[PDB]
Order: sequence, then C-alpha cells, then structure tokens
Amino acid sequence: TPTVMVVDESRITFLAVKNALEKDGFNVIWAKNEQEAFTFLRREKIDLVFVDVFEGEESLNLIRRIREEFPDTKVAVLSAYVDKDLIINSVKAGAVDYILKPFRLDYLLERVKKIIS
Amino acid sequence: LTPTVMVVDESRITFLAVKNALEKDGFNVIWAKNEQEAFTFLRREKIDLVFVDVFEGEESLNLIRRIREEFPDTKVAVLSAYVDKDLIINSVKAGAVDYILKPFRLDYLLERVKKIISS
Repeated sequence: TPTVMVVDESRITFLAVKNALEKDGFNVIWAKNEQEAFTFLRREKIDLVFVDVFEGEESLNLIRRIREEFPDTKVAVLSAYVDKDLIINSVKAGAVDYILKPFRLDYLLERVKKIIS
Repeated sequence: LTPTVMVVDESRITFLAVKNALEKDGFNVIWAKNEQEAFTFLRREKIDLVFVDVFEGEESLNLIRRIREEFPDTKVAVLSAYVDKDLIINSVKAGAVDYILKPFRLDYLLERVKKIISS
C-alpha cells in the first residue's frame, strides 16, 4: 500500500487528508515538522509528501531537500494561500501538484491517484 | 549587455506592448507570429528569453519543451489571456520560468523580465 505523508503543524490537516485517502488504498502518516518528516523518510518508503506552503523560501527549501535526498518520493503542495509566484516557485522547487485548502475529499483523492503510479 | 527577447504570438498588439516595455531599458525585442518563424530565428541568433502565448494548449507546452531541449540556454516565459492553476503548473513543468497575464502593465513586465534575466 502506498504511503502519503502530511507535513503540517495541524492535526486537522492530517485528518482531512486521511479522510480522503484512507478507504482508497493509501496509508497516511503525519509529521508536524521538518525534523520529524526526515526521521520517517529515512526509515520507510514514502510515495508522496504534502508540504504546507506560505512562508519564505524555507518551505521551498524543504521541497528541494526532500527531492534531492529522496528522489523516489514525490512532493505536492497543500495550502490555503495561493498566488502565482507561490505556484511557480513550488513547482520550480520540485513540487508535482499544488492543491488548495479547503479541498473536496474526492478532488484530493483523484489528484493523489494521478500522482502515484 | 543587451538581451534579445522574442515574442511568439499571433498578436502584434502583444508584441508592441512587450517592445514598448523593454526597448528603452536595454532589450532587443523581436517578433515571431508562429512556431515556424520562432525556430527560423532560433536557428540563426541566440535568444535570451522567449515569451510563448499558451493559447494552443498542449501544442504551446510542446513548444516550450522543444525550445528548452534544443536551446537549453534560452529562458522561456508564458503570456496568456487566462490564468489557471493547472496551466501555470504545466507551463513551469514544461520549462517556463514565469507566467504573465496579458494584457499586462508595462512596468510590471519590465521588472519581471529583469528578474528573469538576472537568474
């Protein structure tokens, strides 16, 4: 079963993602920070990581770091904030998708399905 | 240094707008009304930046990728009448480094272009 990791300070973001993917053949895990995210990436296979974007280039640096250290792990952005430059820079950093919060559970599920082979 | 900027767009109005926004600031702006004309130019002179109108959809994305593969030192930015999250994502994935809505402000285009030229 493919594993999806939600990197967000909010447990609720994790709950919503789990609600969308759980009964659809996906194992969802939660990392409240970058430190914790890397602890998991190093110990297990993680197919997709959702990163919360909004603050400076550090959010972009996390995307880059994940992509470089774990090339087999795809990264998608999940955020409430959305402007042209956030989208452009996150994809430049290596993100494969950019999904807005609040999201429809069925929309998230279909975007995830397109990302994970 | 005077960078060359090529506008690939059927619209002469768009070409003129880009020219007016960049000419006086040290940019050499040229016009290609279509893909064929764009490559005739690319095969003859080095182009620093190309603006591609993404109207034809996947054909436009196909063009961005072809320019990037054949002329890797050439930067590509999109000009579009519509802004869409997915269009933006796919454009950047194809190799575009910016996405600008048209009609655009002259000062805004100049600043974005300078930003693209720097790095």
